[PDB]
Amino acid sequence: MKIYDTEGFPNPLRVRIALAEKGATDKVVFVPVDVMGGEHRTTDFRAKNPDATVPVLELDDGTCIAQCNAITEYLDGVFDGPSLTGASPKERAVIAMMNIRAESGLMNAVGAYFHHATRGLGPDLETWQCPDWGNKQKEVAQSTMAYLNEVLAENEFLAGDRFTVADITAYAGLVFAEFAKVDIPGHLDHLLAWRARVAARPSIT
Amino acid sequence: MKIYDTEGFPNPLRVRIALAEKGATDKVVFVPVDVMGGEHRTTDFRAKNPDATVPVLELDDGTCIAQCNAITEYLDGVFDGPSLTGASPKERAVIAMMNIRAESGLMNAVGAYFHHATRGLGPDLETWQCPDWGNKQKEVAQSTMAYLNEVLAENEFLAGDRFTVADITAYAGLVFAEFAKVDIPGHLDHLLAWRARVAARPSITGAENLYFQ
Repeated sequence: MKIYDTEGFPNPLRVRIALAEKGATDKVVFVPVDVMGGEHRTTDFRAKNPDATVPVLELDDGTCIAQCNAITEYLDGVFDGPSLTGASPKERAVIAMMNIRAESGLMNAVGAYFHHATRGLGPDLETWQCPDWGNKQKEVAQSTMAYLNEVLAENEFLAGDRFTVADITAYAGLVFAEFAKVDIPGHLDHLLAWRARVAARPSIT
Repeated sequence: MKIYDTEGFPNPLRVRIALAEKGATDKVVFVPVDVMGGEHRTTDFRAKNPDATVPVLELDDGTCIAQCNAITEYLDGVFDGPSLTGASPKERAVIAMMNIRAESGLMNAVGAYFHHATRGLGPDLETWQCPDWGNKQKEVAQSTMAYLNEVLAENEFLAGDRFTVADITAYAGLVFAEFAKVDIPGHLDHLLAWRARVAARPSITGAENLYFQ
């Protein structure tokens, strides 16, 4: 197993947290990809991943899996320990639902603000920008923060009483929010308490 | 099991196709939701689904599952027959990857065009638009069609040799593209051949039109 990624980027972070949760950090080789230098856009990399994104998981049979959720699915399945994606149809459905609320409402909404409404990665990489869309997505991010705060008033973690991929996604979303200077409203006590608990997990520290 | 949905909308279609594939249509009670009248946006409905979307799958214990992929996960898991979401870690991962390419690149891309760059559902429902985004997303949709055509040259279905959720998502995306008047380039022979074979499946009526009033 090889993971092609870029240290310091939030999607690669998600996969590194998942891998640590599965106790499998040492079971992969990490291969740096120079995103800032456009390596992810080259024809060699596009052959692995037509999305031209990092991270990419490449198996020993040449299969290349892209996207955080798909990668987490694989890692969750082949390694033991608690189930990040769920162990029954109900649990898998609930986790999936909550993970997508985090991903679309926070992670990708902050992303859209960063990449569209700020300089983002600079003009070489941000080849078309729509700042109106980006600024709206910052609002979506903040409304999602408030929703997750409500969930976390009644639940230890996003999907119930156990840590799952939904928590990893939301956590990375908050880290990304801070980097992008999207304010996390200070009255969201439950979200902030959950954040400190998650940040203290050994997979993240 | 209850499914709250709206005939003629493409995300409800995806769930109805998956239910039929799992041979479970008769296990659910369908409850109509009047999206054109704003029912999905009310307080009662938002308590079931804070996303304010259809379809919503309400289990007998009251658990409400929203989003097509989560609902499909539930249905694929509980019922037997072929595995729409995969039966090994590698297959699950490949199907997920292809399903998200179809969903983000085609289904949601056509959706963004429709709701942002056209009149969409009309001004009572389309409360804010960003037409520049919508137009960019039509381009994304057409690029995705070309990509799927290349996949389908080498694979019978999107994820390999079996029909999966990825095919459902892509099929609904093409139906949506036609409704929205996003042209499917006529030279994409593999995509078109796949589409005809999918449409003929007994889970898919083939008559089914998207529509709203």
